[PDB]
Amino acid sequence: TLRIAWWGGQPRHDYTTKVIELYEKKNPHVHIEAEFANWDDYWKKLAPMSAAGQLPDVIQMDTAYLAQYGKKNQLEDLTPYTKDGTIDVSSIDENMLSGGKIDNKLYGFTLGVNVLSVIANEDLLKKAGVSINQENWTWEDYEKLAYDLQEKAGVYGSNGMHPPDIFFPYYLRTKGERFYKEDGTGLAYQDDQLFVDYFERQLRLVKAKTSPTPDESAQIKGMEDDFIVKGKSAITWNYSNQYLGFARLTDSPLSLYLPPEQMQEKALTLKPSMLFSIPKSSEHKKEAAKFINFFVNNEEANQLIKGERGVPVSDKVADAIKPKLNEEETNIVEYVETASKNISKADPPEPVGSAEVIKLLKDTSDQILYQKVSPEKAAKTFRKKANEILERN
Ligand SMILES: C[C@@H]1O[C@@H](O)[C@H](O[C@H]2OC(C(=O)O)=C[C@H](O)[C@H]2O)[C@H](O)[C@H]1O[C@@H]1O[C@H](CO)[C@H](O)[C@H](O)[C@H]1O
Repeated sequence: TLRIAWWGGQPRHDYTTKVIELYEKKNPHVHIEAEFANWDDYWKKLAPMSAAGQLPDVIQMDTAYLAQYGKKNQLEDLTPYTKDGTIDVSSIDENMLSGGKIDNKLYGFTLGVNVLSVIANEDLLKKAGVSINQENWTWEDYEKLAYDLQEKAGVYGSNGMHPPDIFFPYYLRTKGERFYKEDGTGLAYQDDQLFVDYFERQLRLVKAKTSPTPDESAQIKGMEDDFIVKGKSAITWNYSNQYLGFARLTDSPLSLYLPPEQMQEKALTLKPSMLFSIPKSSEHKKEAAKFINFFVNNEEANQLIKGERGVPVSDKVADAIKPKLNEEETNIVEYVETASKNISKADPPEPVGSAEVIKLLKDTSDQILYQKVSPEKAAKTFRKKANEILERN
């Protein structure tokens, strides 16, 4: 019994089932049991599963949790499988796979590459009479756009920039700063005004009713109820590949735009979108590795995936599936190519303590948006606690 688990929304679950069925057709001795959840529920269910020694054989993994699992003896080093050809890396440049490495070991195999984007509903932009001039626009331009969208189109100008552990670090990079120290022992940025400026802007957007309160965001059941899909927001902040799921769930014309203020500091990164990992507890490690190889290198399988989990890490596969892509699937490839004319290498995997820092920043953001703590005070409390968490590693 080969257990395979991932996070995502309905569009991802639909074709992943077909990829699994295709693997079983080609390998009829294999019976796969699939397990899936949305992002939040996925990590919540995975943690006590790992404590019980019951992780699935193939785990969809994120860089933000790679060290949390890999430095706590949960994950198998995949390097033997790349060395003996079980997972073929001949068409994968090793620089893409390094997003799954912790020090010397390969704890996750990168499945794709993506780039942060501002995704917009073109019909709602037109309703408000507004446009995005993506090459050069500023955070101030974005805030004005969000007010224009609420005042003139009656919709949000932000989906919430959720979660803060993605978009506050993006803001830091637009200002030439960094969230984590390279050694992982504390926060890199030293000027609390950066935190204050970011969360003051979030508070203004919420108070102007152009961005959701935490209680509204918590109501979102699954991807079909996300703001961009229901038309409650004209704007959503997501990775390039996530455009595809949205485009399959709404008829509205959606576009990918470069986020504000990426130009000067090359704030965007070519990020490992997600990974597959194998737990040390697995009784089917070789079969799990063979499934990973199939997922990344099989062209037929990738004609079902169509970049929904990121641009394929195999250049051979990524170019071979381009003729199969339709307009919306091609829009993502075009966006990544455009962003890549001014982009940075991804930062290494997040340090141990990332999982606790993520929740700390979400909790702190909630308190700011409910006006229970000022951004000035929260900057200080966040730094103190984040550094207490990180100094353990
Ligand atoms: C922007 C959010 O970043 C991460 O919290 C997480 O991204 C991971 O998943 C995916 C993916 O599922 O394709 C790509 C990234 O490379 C991963 O690190 C979230 O999934 C991601 O976006 C969330 O998307 C949902 C979509 O319904 C909501 O819009 C939610 O508010 C976003 O946080």
